[PDB]
Amino acid sequence: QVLARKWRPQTFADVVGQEHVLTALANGLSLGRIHHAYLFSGTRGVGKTSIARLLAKGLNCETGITATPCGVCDNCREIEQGRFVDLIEIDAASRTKVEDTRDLLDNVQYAPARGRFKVYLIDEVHMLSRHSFNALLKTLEEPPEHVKFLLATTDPQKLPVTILSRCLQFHLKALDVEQIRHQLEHILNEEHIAHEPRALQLLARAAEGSLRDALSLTDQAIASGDGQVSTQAVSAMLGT
Ligand SMILES: [Zn+2]
Repeated sequence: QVLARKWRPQTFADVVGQEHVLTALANGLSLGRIHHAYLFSGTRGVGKTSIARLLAKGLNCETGITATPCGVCDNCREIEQGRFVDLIEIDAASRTKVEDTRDLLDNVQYAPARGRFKVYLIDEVHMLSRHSFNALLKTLEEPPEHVKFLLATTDPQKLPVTILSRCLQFHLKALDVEQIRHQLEHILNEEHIAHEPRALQLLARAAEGSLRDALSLTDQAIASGDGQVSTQAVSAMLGT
């Protein structure tokens, strides 16, 4: 049980920053105003896949479509561990799985098994092979009612305008140092873990906008200097 994992957002509410994206998805889920495809854009580390998964969670919670998924039903618990059957996770950026991808994209499992929606989460989507695009391109045109597409990319422009014009796009932003620092302090207090001021500042300046890496580092700092988050440990982990 490490901070990076233990502090994974369980609801839109737990997310730091991105006010506009959270409001649009929360309200959207709360209003039954749901689109066919969503496009999450931003630099690596802004939480693009983290927010898309919370969306899938909210979309499939057994209690119903909601912005505040219960987190205790099987869909929620499984979706949270990326072991859900209606949440097909794809990595277009890796050649290790190019085989199954192209397949799944035609093999659009048109009908959920246990969830009310079948969800495809495609990370680094602009990297899909000429093949996966075209089928994907074809589906966004004529979209199955119980199927949704959650796309993530660090490079929106590299996508055809035919996919761009068919997706509601969410522009995730990097956090300033204070938002990261404040969260870090709040986390360590809840955890009853000691921390020096400059130490958290070094950790936040270091994170470079990402709260996900802000946490890994803190963990890789709580590990170095044994016990607490002491300034020497931190600048020592930032090492040499
Ligand atoms: Zn649930």
